[PDB]
Amino acid sequence: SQIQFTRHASDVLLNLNRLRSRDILTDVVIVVSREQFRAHKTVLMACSGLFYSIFTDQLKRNLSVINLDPEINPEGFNILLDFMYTSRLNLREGNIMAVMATAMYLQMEHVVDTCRKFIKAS
Amino acid sequence: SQIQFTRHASDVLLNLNRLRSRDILTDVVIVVSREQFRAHKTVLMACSGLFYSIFTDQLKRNLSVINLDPEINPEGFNILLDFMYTSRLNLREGNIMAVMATAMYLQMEHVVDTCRKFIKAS
Ligand SMILES: C[C@H]1COCCN1c1cc(NC(=O)Cn2cc(-c3cc(Cl)c(O)c(C(N)=O)c3)c3c(=O)n(C)cnc32)c(Cl)cn1
Ligand SMILES: C[C@H]1COCCN1c1cc(NC(=O)Cn2cc(-c3cc(Cl)c(O)c(C(N)=O)c3)c3c(=O)n(C)cnc32)c(Cl)cn1
Repeated sequence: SQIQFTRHASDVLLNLNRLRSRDILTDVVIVVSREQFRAHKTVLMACSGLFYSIFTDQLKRNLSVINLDPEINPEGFNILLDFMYTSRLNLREGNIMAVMATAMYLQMEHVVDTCRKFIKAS
Repeated sequence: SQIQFTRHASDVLLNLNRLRSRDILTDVVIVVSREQFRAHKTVLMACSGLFYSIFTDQLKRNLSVINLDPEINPEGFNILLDFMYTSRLNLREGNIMAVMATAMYLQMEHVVDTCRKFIKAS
């Protein structure tokens, strides 16, 4: 019976992306081959089965650096990190295979399914 | 021209609330009179002008305990902390004045405006 604010979740994510853009309270650096990406672990956990499984473990929760599998494409990861913070996915014919593979690795099922839909329409 | 996921922002907030419920990566305790509330600073910053102004300051950014003004009602704060993590506001005749006052203090303008609308309809 509570009052529903339709734009609050979107507004919160926009503010989290703004915080990431200014490196404010970022607590992890994700290393993908020769590239690095700072992020908030909470957002990563909220968006990825891989990161959720990592940081819910007390063994790994305080890690400040995570090195991804060497085969992961940095642009593919960048596209998915942007998606986590914006709800928008930059899928193109030139990046679909890399994004889909990276989404599988990050355990983002709805993204992978969407990639399968993009392939089906192309 | 990116693909839009209409439910991702909502889903992310739900996962952040789930993380708060298990005290996973909470980094601040908010003390309100005789009560304490653990939260994520990033979410607080994303939702409150007060908390944004606090944690964007390097002087205060690493504070693990924030004591609110003694006049703040703990239930009023609890209602607003729940709103930050769910987009749902539990406004009732028995709590409107306390919630509105607390929202003013936390600098949550759209909430305050909504409280003014609740008063106007009551
Ligand atoms: C365990 C659940 C259920 O019971 C209550 C607790 N609860 C929970 C889960 C949390 N994190 C994740 O689920 C991590 N996680 C996020 C996505 C995810 C999320 C969003 Cl929002 C998306 O948009 C997309 C997408 N478009 O692919 C994907 C995702 C996933 O897909 N797979 C296959 C596996 N793990 C995933 C947390 Cl942090 C707290 N509680
Ligand atoms: C400075 C802005 C603009 O330029 C780019 C950077 N940018 C920004 C702002 C951030 N945080 C806040 O705005 C903190 N903040 C959140 C709300 C807020 C947010 C949501 Cl989502 C709500 O639903 C409601 C509500 N219902 O009352 C209120 C709010 C507010 O109301 N007032 C009056 C003052 N400060 C507020 C961050 Cl973290 C990063 N960047």
